[PDB]
Amino acid sequence: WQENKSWNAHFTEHKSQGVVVLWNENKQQGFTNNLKRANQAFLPASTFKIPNSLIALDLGVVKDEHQVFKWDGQTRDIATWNRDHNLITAMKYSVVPVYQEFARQIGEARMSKMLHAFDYGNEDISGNVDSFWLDGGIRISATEQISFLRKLYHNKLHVSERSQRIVKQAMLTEANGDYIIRAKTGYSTRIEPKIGWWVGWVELDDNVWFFAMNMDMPTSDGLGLRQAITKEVLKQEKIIP
Amino acid sequence: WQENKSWNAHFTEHKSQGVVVLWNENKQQGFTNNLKRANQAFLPASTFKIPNSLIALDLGVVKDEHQVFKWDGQTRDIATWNRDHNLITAMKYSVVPVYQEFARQIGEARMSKMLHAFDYGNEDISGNVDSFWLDGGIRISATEQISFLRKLYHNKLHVSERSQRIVKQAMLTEANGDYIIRAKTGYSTRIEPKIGWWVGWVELDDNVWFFAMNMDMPTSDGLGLRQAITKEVLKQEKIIP
Ligand SMILES: *C(=O)N1C[C@H](NOS(=O)(=O)O)CC[C@H]1C(=O)NO[C@H]1CCNC1
Ligand SMILES: *C(=O)N1C[C@H](NOS(=O)(=O)O)CC[C@H]1C(=O)NO[C@H]1CCNC1
Ligand SMILES: [Cl-]
Ligand SMILES: [Co+2]
Ligand SMILES: [Co+2]
Ligand SMILES: [Co+2]
Ligand SMILES: [Co+2]
Ligand SMILES: [Co+2]
Repeated sequence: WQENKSWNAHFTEHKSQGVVVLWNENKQQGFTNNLKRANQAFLPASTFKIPNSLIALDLGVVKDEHQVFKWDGQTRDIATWNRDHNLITAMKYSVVPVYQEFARQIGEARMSKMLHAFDYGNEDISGNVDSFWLDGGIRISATEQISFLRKLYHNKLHVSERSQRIVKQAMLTEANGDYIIRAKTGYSTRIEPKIGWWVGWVELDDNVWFFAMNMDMPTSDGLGLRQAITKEVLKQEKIIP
Repeated sequence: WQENKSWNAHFTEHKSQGVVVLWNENKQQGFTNNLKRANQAFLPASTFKIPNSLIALDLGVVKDEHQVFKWDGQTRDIATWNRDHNLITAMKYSVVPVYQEFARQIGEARMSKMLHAFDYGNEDISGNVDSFWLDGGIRISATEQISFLRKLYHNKLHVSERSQRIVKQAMLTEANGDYIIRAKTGYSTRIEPKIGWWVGWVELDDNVWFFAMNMDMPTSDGLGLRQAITKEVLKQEKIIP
């Protein structure tokens, strides 16, 4: 992991603090504005929807990306959560209660064994079965998210090829004639420090660039900056126009 | 299929003639500006890359979307063809010689069986094994394109589920927070009348709209009108913003 402090310009500019980590798959070389924070492990929060999805599909808790998970009737503070969802929309709107129920169905023994198979962060599921990635013992760094995502990208995780392809579909965030981004956002707020994440990758015609970023996120006002700052860095490195 | 001739203004203002066909999946209802032309069958040209891809994957002629098809060294008139490709970039840049190599390896017997299984247009593969879809006997209408694409969407074609998912990934054209388009363009130029195609679908949170369009295309300077006219229709119908 090579250090490039000049990306801090983009954080300073927006009165923010964080790290971006990039990984050039073809050259097998990684870059970050801050080596220490790149390796600092945090609660994954909604970024956990990646592994949680893989596990739920592999075990048949989720049958496919069209199966409907009916709203439980409880109205919650994000409006999009109060309605029926499938896997695609549950990821898009980051619908926690839908993933809490997958987690209960998975159960702590299958969950722990899967997270060891995935080498996922510290591999510790201490806490409630349905919230450990929000306020429990699990921790992962920006560099460990990249390691994990690379395996997903190559269908190398110990779940079916099919589960992996479905999750990569459900990760689709943006695409045009220049690139494809598959990614997941997250916002850790239950346990200090409040931080925002975006992890995933950019597919080009002849390379892929993995990314993982996190940043201080005192309130939800600055969440747009997860993507905006990442993209500023991608632009600076000529990955996207 | 209900006729909506008001879409004609979008062809007219572009000095063009053609058909857009739309199918609302939830409601099981179709719409077109021109019922006759909707049903008129033409050579599929490069839109044939959809079934051809499925067949190549299902038979193992293509191992996966990463397999590299090396440039054969012959300089062709579309510059993006004169380089190595994989399935994703062969579709994106519509690299005919790569697909002609597939057709040759598939062979006429399996090709014909497959197209019968797909109910692909007139199911007639008469002509050269390596170009029947460009100057042979196969013909398919816009509405037949929709029928085929609905199967692919639901994984109901007689090829593996894996093949269908890989082809739907390769069709990815555009994605954002409003919609995902999976589609394939074509331009039939070898046999009159010269026509351009765009076929695929738009995925929304809660519905999918299939589309197939073709239009007269005397020269390559009107090619961007395939997408432009289609999108003006989609926007008039409030399917996309
Ligand atoms: C994930 O980290 N979640 C769920 C939502 N994810 O959105 S995000 O991917 O854009 O970051 C929102 C943040 C976080 C979460 O759980 N927030 O808490 C909920 C509980 C009530 N307030 C919202
Ligand atoms: C498909 O119909 N093809 C291949 C290319 N497709 O691009 S497009 O999908 O945007 O329509 C180009 C058009 C067409 C084709 O075969 N054209 O002819 C070839 C031979 C010489 N000119 C290129
Ligand atoms: Cl996809
Ligand atoms: Co900047
Ligand atoms: Co371990
Ligand atoms: Co340990
Ligand atoms: Co352990
Ligand atoms: Co289905």
